[PDB]
Amino acid sequence: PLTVPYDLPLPGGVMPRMLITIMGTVKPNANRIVLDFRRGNDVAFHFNPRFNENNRRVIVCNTKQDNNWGKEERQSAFPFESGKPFKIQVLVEADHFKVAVNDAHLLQYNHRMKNLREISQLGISGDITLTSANHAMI
Ligand SMILES: OC[C@H]1O[C@@H](S[C@@H]2O[C@H](CO)[C@H](O)[C@H](n3cc(-c4cccc(F)c4)nn3)[C@H]2O)[C@H](O)[C@@H](n2cc(-c3cccc(F)c3)nn2)[C@H]1O
Ligand SMILES: [Cl-]
Repeated sequence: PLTVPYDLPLPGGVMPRMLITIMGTVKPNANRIVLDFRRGNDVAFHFNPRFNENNRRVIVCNTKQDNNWGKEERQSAFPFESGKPFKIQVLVEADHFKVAVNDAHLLQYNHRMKNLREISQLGISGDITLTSANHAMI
């Protein structure tokens, strides 16, 4: 029963073997979900499921620097469903972020902003109810 948008502190930034876990329910008639791994006002990793982009479901990933978006990465595999519970797991590794949804691998996003110690906040927003958010070293 967390309030969305929710800011999860990542003190000391991210590092290899850090695992972030987000639990919630997609609202009925959802349009999008956003997880923003922020470096101050910049976004090192934007993970953005879209439920109705031109009548299709897609995952868009990108990086924002100085208010401008970089080149998009796109994935047709879409494990979310309107009205249903979900579990997002983000594993940080030396070269990328690895994302799994409902315990199944979804995608990898290579680090563009390499100073991992400065990625100190995760913003969770969009058309969801949020149950829990945590991070641990595994
Ligand atoms: O890159 C990632 C960004 O994407 C843009 S949408 C982007 O806009 C571009 C404008 O030039 C293009 O239109 C681009 N595009 C679409 C197509 C295309 C081509 C063919 C068919 C078809 F279908 C589609 N080609 N190119 C769009 O993806 C979102 O607004 C933005 N964002 C989202 C949020 C945000 C939202 C909610 C909460 C929150 F916290 C943040 N805050 N910023 C972020 O997610
Ligand atoms: Cl969109």
